[PDB]
Amino acid sequence: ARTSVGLAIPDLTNPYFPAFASSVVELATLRGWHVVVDDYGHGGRSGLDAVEHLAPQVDAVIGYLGGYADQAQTVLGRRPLIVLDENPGGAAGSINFDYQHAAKVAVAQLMDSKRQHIAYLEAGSVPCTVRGKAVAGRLDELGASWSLIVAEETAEAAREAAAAFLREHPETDGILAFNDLMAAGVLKALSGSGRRVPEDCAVIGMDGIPLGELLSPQLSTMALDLREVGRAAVELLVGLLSGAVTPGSQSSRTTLKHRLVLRESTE
Amino acid sequence: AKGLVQGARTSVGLAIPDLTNPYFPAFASSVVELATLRGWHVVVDDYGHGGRSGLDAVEHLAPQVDAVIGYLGGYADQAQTVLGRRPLIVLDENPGGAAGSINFDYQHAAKVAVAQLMDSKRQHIAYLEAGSVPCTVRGKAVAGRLDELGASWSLIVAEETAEAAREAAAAFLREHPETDGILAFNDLMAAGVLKALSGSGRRVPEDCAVIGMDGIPLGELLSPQLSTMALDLREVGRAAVELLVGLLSGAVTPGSQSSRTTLKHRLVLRESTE
Ligand SMILES: OC[C@H]1O[C@@H](O[C@H]2[C@H](O)[C@@H](O)[C@@H](O)O[C@@H]2CO)[C@H](O)[C@@H](O)[C@H]1O
Ligand SMILES: OC[C@H]1O[C@@H](O[C@H]2[C@H](O)[C@@H](O)[C@@H](O)O[C@@H]2CO)[C@H](O)[C@@H](O)[C@H]1O
Repeated sequence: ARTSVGLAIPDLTNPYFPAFASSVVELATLRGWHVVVDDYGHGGRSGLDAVEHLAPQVDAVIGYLGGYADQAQTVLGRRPLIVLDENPGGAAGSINFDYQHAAKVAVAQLMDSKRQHIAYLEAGSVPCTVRGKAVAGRLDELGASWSLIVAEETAEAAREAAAAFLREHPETDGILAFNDLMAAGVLKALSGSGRRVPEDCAVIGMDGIPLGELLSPQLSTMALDLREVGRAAVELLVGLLSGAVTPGSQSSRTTLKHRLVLRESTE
Repeated sequence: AKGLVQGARTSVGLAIPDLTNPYFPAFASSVVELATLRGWHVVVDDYGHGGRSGLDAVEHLAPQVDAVIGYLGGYADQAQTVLGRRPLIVLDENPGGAAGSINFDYQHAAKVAVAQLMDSKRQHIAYLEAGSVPCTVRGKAVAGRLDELGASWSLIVAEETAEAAREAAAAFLREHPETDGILAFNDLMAAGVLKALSGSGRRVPEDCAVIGMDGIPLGELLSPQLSTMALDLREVGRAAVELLVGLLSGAVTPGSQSSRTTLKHRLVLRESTE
């Protein structure tokens, strides 16, 4: 019997997650391992439910658990859990992202284009997300005149919110979106409103999904090298299973950075 | 005791060949939605890695599932043999001995997509096939239909990616600047084509019309928005899950005519056509 790894993701509809999955599955498969994916964005299921479903079939789990790191590691006992993008707590391992760095770099690009009227579009129902608070922190630190927009995390939801906001605030000449999915919605709002990109208003996303290269204009984004993210998660898993890495230690907590990828949506 | 989750649950395996063609995540999500709402556990095996085949995915899934729904890359027959009486429902291929099958009417889709272009009086139509003469099923169906109409059309072939399709379209548009209509194998490849047309200063639809296939949500985000022969993925999922219910209940006999369902694409007109 070969090593089996559970992969838990909150949906397949946000294109980040299938790209994340594909990367992890690619590298795990080349180690000769099996991977089973549980998409839990359905029927009110949670990150904890995903882990409970997978544990009897797997020797380990990697996933976005939506807060349930502690309880999930407990369900797993001595099988390692590697959580992404959350407080690791009692999890055996962790992969996080330097949002402060990302916030800094992304704002810088808009500042370099002397953008006077900036909006940040947040995923939600004041900023609520980790990346949200970083961007807001950096914008307030610089003294930029900026506004917060909030929308559910879909393209359509982001378009509608942006479209409305542009009517109330037509001067807006720079927009940072929570992610590339929402960013695609923003672009459409600008398109529909008759504004050119980047001339009348620039747009920067976050994630670096392939979708960005197919949009018109192609989308500038704070990208994550998904080969690096997967590699980080699999090697960390190797260490934890070999015992090279002690569960819960410093050496089991990794942080990765976004790289700015400039495309057509900025000048 | 009484607080617990009750009923030992049915377990379904979903085999997909990759997660990189946006069609499959959309397909998978739909199936996981419906299955989950029946109280089923689902596991997805993306087998587009390590040289693995659809048969490998079924071998992996079998011991931990009661049934498989999947795109199997031609291993339908061998996979059902592995599964024994555990039902396999295959999509878009010759099901062989598979317990159930869902396929699509590519002739109807060909006729509707082509009608659209004829109605806009496009004079120089190209079809972009996924590949390395038309080799795919829908590919043959479209050729058949255009040959039948006496239209003067060209064939383009590329690997099934956006970039490969872009690369191939651009090369073709140079030797064939007259090109005013393009049918793409699917929406992913179409997105490459839009890029090539844009990069060649050709307006869409005005100078060239583009129609894809699949109806992935991406079409609504491209500029121009992509007209396509669309599948309702709700309906495709519903047909798969319902068929499985019939097979597991015994209401549907494995291999019977009633275990083979044919679905149809619907034309969705967006920006990319006149
Ligand atoms: O890690 C990159 C992805 O983050 C996802 O959002 C996370 C969020 O950052 C985290 O704080 C927690 O709330 O889980 C979320 C996933 O449900 C984005 O959805 C995705 O687009 C990536 O940016
Ligand atoms: O079912 C629609 C999807 O088909 C996928 O291609 C299929 C192909 O049609 C089928 O004949 C067989 O060869 O398997 C292929 C997938 O492994 C497309 O890739 C996808 O975009 C949909 O159109």
